[PDB]
Amino acid sequence: TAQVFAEERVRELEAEVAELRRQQGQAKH
Repeated sequence: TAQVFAEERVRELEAEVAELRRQQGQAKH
């Protein structure tokens, strides 16, 4: 289904954004 590979997508996308918070410095409170 469309959301089957989205589930494969999101997990990667998460990594892409979560590494970006790092570059934002103290972006997690």
